[PDB]
Amino acid sequence: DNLSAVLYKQNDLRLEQRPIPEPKEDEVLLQMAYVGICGSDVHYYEHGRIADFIVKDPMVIGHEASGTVVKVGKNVKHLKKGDRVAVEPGVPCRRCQFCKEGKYNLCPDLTFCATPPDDGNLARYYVHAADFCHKLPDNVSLEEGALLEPLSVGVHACRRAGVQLGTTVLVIGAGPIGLVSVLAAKAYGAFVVCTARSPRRLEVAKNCGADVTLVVDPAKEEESSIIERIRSAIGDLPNVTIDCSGNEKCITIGINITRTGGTLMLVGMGSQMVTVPLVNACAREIDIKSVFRYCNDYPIALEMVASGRCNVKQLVTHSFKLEQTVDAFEAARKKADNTIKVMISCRQ
Amino acid sequence: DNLSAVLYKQNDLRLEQRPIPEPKEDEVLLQMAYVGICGSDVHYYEHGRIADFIVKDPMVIGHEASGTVVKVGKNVKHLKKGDRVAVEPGVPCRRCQFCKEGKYNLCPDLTFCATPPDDGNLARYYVHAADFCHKLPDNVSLEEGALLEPLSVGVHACRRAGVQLGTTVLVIGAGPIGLVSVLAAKAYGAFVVCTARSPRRLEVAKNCGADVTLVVDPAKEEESSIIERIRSAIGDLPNVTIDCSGNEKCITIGINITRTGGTLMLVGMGSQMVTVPLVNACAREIDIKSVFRYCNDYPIALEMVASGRCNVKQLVTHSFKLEQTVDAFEAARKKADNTIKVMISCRQ
Amino acid sequence: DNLSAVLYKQNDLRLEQRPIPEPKEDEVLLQMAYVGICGSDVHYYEHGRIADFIVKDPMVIGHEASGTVVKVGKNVKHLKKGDRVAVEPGVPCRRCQFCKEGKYNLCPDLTFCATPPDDGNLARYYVHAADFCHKLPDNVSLEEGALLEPLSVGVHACRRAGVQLGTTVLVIGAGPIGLVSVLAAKAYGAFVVCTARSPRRLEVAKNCGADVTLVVDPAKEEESSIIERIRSAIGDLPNVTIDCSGNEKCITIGINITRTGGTLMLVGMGSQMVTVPLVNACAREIDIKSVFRYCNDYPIALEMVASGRCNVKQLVTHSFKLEQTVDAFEAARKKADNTIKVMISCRQ
Amino acid sequence: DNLSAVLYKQNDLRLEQRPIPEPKEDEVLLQMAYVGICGSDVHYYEHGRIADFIVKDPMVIGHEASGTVVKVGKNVKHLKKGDRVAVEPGVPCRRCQFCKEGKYNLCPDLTFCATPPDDGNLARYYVHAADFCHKLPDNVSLEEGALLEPLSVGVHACRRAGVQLGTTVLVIGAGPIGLVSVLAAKAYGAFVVCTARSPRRLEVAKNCGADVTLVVDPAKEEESSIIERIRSAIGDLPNVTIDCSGNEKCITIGINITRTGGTLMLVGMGSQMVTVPLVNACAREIDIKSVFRYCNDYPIALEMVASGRCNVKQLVTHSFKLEQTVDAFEAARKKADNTIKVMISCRQ
Ligand SMILES: [Zn+2]
Ligand SMILES: [Zn+2]
Ligand SMILES: [Zn+2]
Ligand SMILES: [Zn+2]
Ligand SMILES: [Zn+2]
Ligand SMILES: [Zn+2]
Ligand SMILES: [Zn+2]
Ligand SMILES: [Zn+2]
Repeated sequence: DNLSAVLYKQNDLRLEQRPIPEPKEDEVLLQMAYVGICGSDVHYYEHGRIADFIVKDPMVIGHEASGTVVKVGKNVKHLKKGDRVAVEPGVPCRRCQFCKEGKYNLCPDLTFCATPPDDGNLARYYVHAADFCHKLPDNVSLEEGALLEPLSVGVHACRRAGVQLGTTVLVIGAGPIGLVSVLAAKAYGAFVVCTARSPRRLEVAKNCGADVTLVVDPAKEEESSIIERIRSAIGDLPNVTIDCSGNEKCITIGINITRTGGTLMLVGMGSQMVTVPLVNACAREIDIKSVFRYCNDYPIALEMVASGRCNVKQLVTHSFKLEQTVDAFEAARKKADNTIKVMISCRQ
Repeated sequence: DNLSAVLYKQNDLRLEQRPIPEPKEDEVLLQMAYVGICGSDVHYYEHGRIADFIVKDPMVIGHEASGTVVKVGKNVKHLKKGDRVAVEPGVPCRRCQFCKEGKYNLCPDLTFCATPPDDGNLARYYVHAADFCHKLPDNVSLEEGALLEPLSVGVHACRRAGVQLGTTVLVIGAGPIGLVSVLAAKAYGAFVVCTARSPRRLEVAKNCGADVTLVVDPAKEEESSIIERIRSAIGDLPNVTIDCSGNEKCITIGINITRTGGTLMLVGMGSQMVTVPLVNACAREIDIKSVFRYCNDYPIALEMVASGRCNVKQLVTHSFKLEQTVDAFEAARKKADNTIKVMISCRQ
Repeated sequence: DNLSAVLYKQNDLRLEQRPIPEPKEDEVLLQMAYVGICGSDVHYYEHGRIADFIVKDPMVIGHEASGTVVKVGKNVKHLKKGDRVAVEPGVPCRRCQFCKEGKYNLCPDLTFCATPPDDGNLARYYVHAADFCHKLPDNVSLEEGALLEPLSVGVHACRRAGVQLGTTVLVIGAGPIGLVSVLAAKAYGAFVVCTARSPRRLEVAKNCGADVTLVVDPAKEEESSIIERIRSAIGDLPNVTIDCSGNEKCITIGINITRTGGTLMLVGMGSQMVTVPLVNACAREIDIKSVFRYCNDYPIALEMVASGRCNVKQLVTHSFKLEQTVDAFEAARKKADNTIKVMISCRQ
Repeated sequence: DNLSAVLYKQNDLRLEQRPIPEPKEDEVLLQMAYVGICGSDVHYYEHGRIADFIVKDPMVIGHEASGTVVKVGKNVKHLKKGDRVAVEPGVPCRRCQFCKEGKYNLCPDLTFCATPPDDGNLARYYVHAADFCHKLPDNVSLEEGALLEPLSVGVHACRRAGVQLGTTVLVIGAGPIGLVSVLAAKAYGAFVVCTARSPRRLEVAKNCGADVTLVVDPAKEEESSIIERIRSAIGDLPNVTIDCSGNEKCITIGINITRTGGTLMLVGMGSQMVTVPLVNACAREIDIKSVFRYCNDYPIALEMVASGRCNVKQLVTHSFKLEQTVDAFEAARKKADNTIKVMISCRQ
């Protein structure tokens, strides 16, 4: 009654039983409900490593989740049995200078679900620090709670860039990260332009609230005309550009289309190296800021969904049961135009 | 009695008379004293253009200056005849959103001395907006005032990075910009490490107050060992790195040696494109910020020199009279190990 | 054809002709349309002085206005004849450290319309610096443009307090300033609670979007129960309280009800001295910040009205023609429960 | 061998044995060395309560301390036996929104040494969370480490006000808090003016680095002339005023002498209520900010002492052994002109 998706090494993902975990003083036991998957899980799956972070031993996969509190540790007072929660996957050490200064996402001893060597939550049951489980209101479904993990990445990128009323935001890309950036940016009051290769997801981008959408593929069109097309579609240049592609041509465009004194947020995760025109950035004081997951963003993401400002449910294109996890990853690995977010439900 | 250094086109710099300018209501007439020169002047000189900013018509050269107030326009009340001033070369429009928001260095109608089409001040006489002429105290010489222009670039880079007590700063390069960054960073209370190719200027860097200096040449040594050498020379990684080289290997190092959550300030001015590991920056939220000249930095630079925190005079390696301007530029163009800052004196 | 409302001294407000002004190089000539009035105008009217700022000589009254461009000075390029604009009344010197740093509302040589000795715009014609006249879009009426002056005070208070998604704001008072704070705070994504004496304006506060309203009169109810009533009406304590009353009992409440680490924005303008519990503020690091008019807030106010986020037109309770100015001031002086904002139209 | 100073109730402070504490997994056992005392300890002593924080049961007194690591809990890796440390007395819950956001000094479940109901460290032995014990360098004595607690209050006040090069700081009062503010402000590069009643401590203020000192007693001289005396002693008005007195006349002065757009930091801890001219603050956007202890300030305080920027040892006017604690408190209670900081040494 605790089937779990265990990754043994590249391409060896096995669905097998695991003992049911027991909650420490400060933790809660969760009966998982939904678990979304992203490129990061897929990458661990194909190559058995997503960086210098290598899967040396079998590791439960999964980090975008929600579930119901079944049991709580002694000192847990804010959550009780039956509470529905979204799981913020990164639990920091709470004692280094990064945690004391409010930057726990940069904690060096951070334990992040499904980042070797720490087990994820694509299982029937999971134990997690209580302070990182956000109680959900009656009008927010468990599925929506699972989507708070990627929406928080968008919230984090908006907050680091200072997105607000009067900001014009250009989101490059319309895959899931680009779409949550549209949602977060619109929720923050920005005017948003969304650029992408697929006319189909630009359609979702529009339903997400993008004010202007443009079919753009820098592999086909020159950068110069892509830029003018974008400049002509709006007033001034965007003062915040969010690159969700990691692609150097897109980053070069981001740098060249961003308004003087504005910012380019890197959320994509490039190849390894990119050849870019940093000189152009300096000449107009464009700042280039990285976004790494989230920090105290979950509560805002939850408020965006709870108040009705962000429909994140429309992001789920495919749904699979835990037994079909491998099929789920395949659907995620293929990345078809009709594929946005792949979701795995866990209740038996 | 108004000899001026006029640049007609690439390599055609002529020393000739110009009429003596007349001060408008808000300006003052200056009898120039000292004018420093930098790579930017040299570049205009060799190629007749320093970007898309091309010298289409003859232009007086020079932008790092000081001088004495000779005459003042009607509405000028804070400066009077005989006052010694440092000239902040960029005068903004004072009416766009960048100027109203306190970012006048980004004003689109900024007129910067010796940036085509605006005339510089390497002449005997020069007229300039009074509010951009900073009165000097008795203990700050006119020569020191001329050096406030490049010191302000260092102040600007420190302030944009938030350099302060507890900050560890790594300055890559020991040419003039690297040296003012050392001076500004030490004046802000930072612990500074300075890296460069020439053992001779690292010697000046040390006299500037650098706490640690290292001979480093990424054209010879691998990045990996350069990094360890730097990591071993100090405690934690520098949380602020100031690249003064524009070189991609140095920027790659900057990105890889900077502490998580820290910042890489771009002050160098690269070639055109650089191949860099932006992905590595994102994985640790390193921000990359550009520094473009200065903004409300002059008064701080002046206070650093006036209070004795920064000896900028030691930066002048060569001194020439206005008549020897071409020789001055040649000394600047050659860039010998013994050459730091070349200064031209203007009083007859 | 240039009737103007001239204040000669306390209680001596005369409607008389003035010559039609002529636009300097950087100004535009406006055919006024609407002019709102506030307590500040009324106070000048009753006492002939609103501080140490005393009306020594006759002064045209009025500072919350809009109008149509009739003629433009030589160098004016962004505005042309026929353009509809909102008039930002404070024009700074553009050359002191406050203006260079982006704090022009604190400029010491600020000239503010209807603040002795500077003439206001309650006249048929008025000349004003072009960069302080904000062009209006087709869907924003001239009347709405006149209301951008008080809405900007609310925007300024929200921005100085950092109001945003997740902020809970308590606005004390439901007179005009309290109402624009509700509008601005809701436009910024905050959850808003509004407290006031009059059940009738709390009704407007609700239509303005306040999430919770409470009849509160500290002259009748003890502070302790007022607080609990407020605490019980919402979740956590408001992290931003905006006092729009200047009253010491209300400020004391603000200090005691504000969440630890939160902020109390002073926008009211007290009597002279107030007896308050600053000690209580310190014990929980409550910051107390003043709001003085606005700074680069107009464009945001305009965007709030243009995009439909703020209905400011519902604020006008009374409308009078220029000929009935004295009646307008009387309606403003009386301050009846049905009186919010009194507006004077200027077109003949 | 574990004598401890136990406060039973107002005026009943007994020196008696306590069992030697045992270190949990994350704590260390300290053999105390020095413990400074302040008004807060004295107040608990005289009235048996320092607010709504009342001493209901016997409580070990003391919170400004240092000592040597004798034993360490299992998971403690950064500190080892024999290490000399300064004890940061407030240990937060590490799980609320204040701790996650980097504001742990505002944690609601903060346990602060000698704040009922939590025991202090004026004893021979004491156990404390390891991450809140800052290792001292060879050139920083244990006595200096005990003084890092009040110096951190000064660091905290400077950082919250943004004290830096170019800041002019006015410190009102020259008791211990005023003196550490002088030290911290000078260490941050500010120009400092210090005002106080006693000519003798102004002498220490000067040795602390104050640039200007003035004998001022608002109980004798009118506010108006106190202000002019201060204005005439420096250039512009101080942009940061640090009130260390809590006295309403001093706060009124602070508000009236502070530069427009500047800040008044409240560090004193007033009576209960103060009658102040908040209206004057609003008219010039003076912000009033509270300082509550410290947050991530200890490392900076330590660096100020370790690098030689702050001589805090000169602050100790009286030294007593643990056996003479009552005499120590009496010396602190009397507050003579020759009394600054009273220190109690603990090693047998
Ligand atoms: Zn993911
Ligand atoms: Zn940590
Ligand atoms: Zn230069
Ligand atoms: Zn401008
Ligand atoms: Zn008004
Ligand atoms: Zn000004
Ligand atoms: Zn104390
Ligand atoms: Zn806490």
